[PDB]
Formats: sequence, C-alpha cells, structure tokens
Amino acid sequence: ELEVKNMDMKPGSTLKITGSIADGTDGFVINLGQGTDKLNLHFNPRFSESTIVCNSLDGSNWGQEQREDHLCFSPGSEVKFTVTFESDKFKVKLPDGHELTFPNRLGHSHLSYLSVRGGFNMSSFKLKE
Amino acid sequence: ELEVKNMDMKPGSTLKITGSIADGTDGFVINLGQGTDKLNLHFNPRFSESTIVCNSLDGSNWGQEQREDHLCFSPGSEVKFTVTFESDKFKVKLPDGHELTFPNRLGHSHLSYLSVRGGFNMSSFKLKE
Ligand SMILES: OC[C@H]1O[C@@H](O[C@H]2[C@H](O)[C@@H](O)[C@H](O)O[C@@H]2CO)[C@H](O)[C@@H](O)[C@H]1O
Ligand SMILES: OC[C@H]1O[C@@H](O[C@H]2[C@H](O)[C@@H](O)[C@H](O)O[C@@H]2CO)[C@H](O)[C@@H](O)[C@H]1O
Repeated sequence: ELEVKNMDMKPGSTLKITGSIADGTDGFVINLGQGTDKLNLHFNPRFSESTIVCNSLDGSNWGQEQREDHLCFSPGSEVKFTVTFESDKFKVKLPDGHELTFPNRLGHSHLSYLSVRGGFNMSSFKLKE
Repeated sequence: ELEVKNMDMKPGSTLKITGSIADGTDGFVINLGQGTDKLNLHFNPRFSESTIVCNSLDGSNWGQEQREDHLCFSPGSEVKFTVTFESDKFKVKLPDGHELTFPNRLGHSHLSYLSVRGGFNMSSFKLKE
C-alpha cells in the first residue's frame, strides 16, 4: 500500500526497486505515473494466472491489456526490478535478466508517482540518472 | 512536496536517505512522522544560519527547537543520512559519522510518513529491520 509521491522521473533515468515477495501470494502491483488516476505503466505479476499483466490507466478506463508469461521468480525471495523510463516506452528488467517493454501510450515525458500494491514489500528504491 | 506515504518503520529499523543538495539553496527539510500534522522528527539543515534545526510538530504545536551547528556539508554535494528509530529517540547519523539524537516527543512507536521540502533531491531510500 506504500505510495511515493511527487518524485522527479525524467526520460533516460532508471528506477531500481528491491523488495520482498510475500510467501504464498497471488501477485503484486507496481504503478508508475503522474498520480493514482493516471498510471503510465501498471506492472502486475500474477502468480495465480502465471503471467505479468502490464497495462495503463487513464482515469477510469484501462488500456489494452498486454501479457507476458515469463514469471520466472518466486515468493519468499527478495528480488529487484529495474525499470527505465523513456518517452517512447518503458523497459522493465526482470530479476532473471529478461527485459520487457511497455509503450508510453499516455505521452507523458515525466513520471512522478509510484505505488506498491499487493504482496510486495519494497525495502529500497534507487533513482539513477 | 515529495512524500513517502504508508511506510512501515518500527523501532529498531533504519532509514538510509541519499540525495543532492541543490546549488544555492538555503536549506532543506526531512520530516518523519505520522503525517503532515504529526511530525516526530523535523530535520532541517540551515545554510543561511549554518545549523541543523530539529523540532517536533503536533498538528499546530511546534515543540522546543534544537539547533546543532555541526553542519559540515554544503550545496552542490551528495550527502547520506542514516536515521535509526529507537522507540525512545531518533539518532541521526550525519554524512561524516557524527551522530545526533532527538527524543521521540510524540511517543509513537511507528513512523509511516516521510516528506522532503527544500533544495534536496533524493536518490535513495533504504529501509531495513
Ligand atoms: O489490466 C490490468 C488490470 O486488470 C484488472 O483485471 C482485469 C483482468 O486482467 C482481465 O482479464 C479482465 O478482462 O478485466 C479485468 C478488469 O475488469 C485488475 O483488476 C487490475 O488490478 C489491473 O491488474
Ligand atoms: O522549529 C522548526 C521550524 O522553524 C520555523 O522557523 C522559526 C525559526 O527557527 C526562528 O529562528 C524564527 O525566529 O522563527 C521561525 C518561525 O517561527 C519554521 O518556520 C518551520 O517551518 C520549522 O522549520
């Protein structure tokens, strides 16, 4: 339920998130955007469905749902995701090395809100230039 | 206006902040507390007065002000602060190992709100128990 607010994530920067995935959890959520009603990227690993459902949020309506069946990490372990923001798109680097890519459909050249929902408890985040 | 809402900082754990002091600023603030109304530790380095002002704020009530002139850093530099929360006091470890201490006046055994004002651009946040 943690929520970082008013950060300055410009294009080219890299956000490094390390946290722990609660035992026996269905999944979790990492939201990046301008605010709660505007999520440029909604990274959501569903252990239940065995997928990483990524999607965007523009107020009330979600965008087309994209899915990646490359859930190669487990609960009980503390892992790290490295998502690098780029005007054109985001590249999330999964803990097992596999890079993902989600489009910046909302045209936002600046992120400022992050929120950790679900069974993930992040111990630290690092914003690189 | 940067604010980390919803953290789970209990006594014993340690927050480890890192950032850049904006060139030309007169100071910056790091608030640790229950919210905007309740601040258990208001950490404020004044380059304009060359001290570090520490105080507590119970909604409207600002406690007795503490001033520590061990302000051995300047703007344009990257500093590191380590805040250990003992339920009885806050111990702030300055960039140069010098340790400060501020009594937990509001008697809380949990901190869930961080906020940064002033000319400090935060790059790291690590919280571990
Ligand atoms: O799209 C991300 C969004 O999905 C919601 O659930 C979807 C579900 O993934 C989809 O298969 C179904 O058709 O619609 C549901 C929404 O009504 C989640 O509830 C939400 O948290 C996001 O993860
Ligand atoms: O106690 C922290 C608190 O300080 C206020 O500033 C004081 C200042 O310390 C004092 O020298 C001056 O005489 O009065 C000011 C206002 O009462 C800040 O206004 C407040 O934001 C905190 O930083």
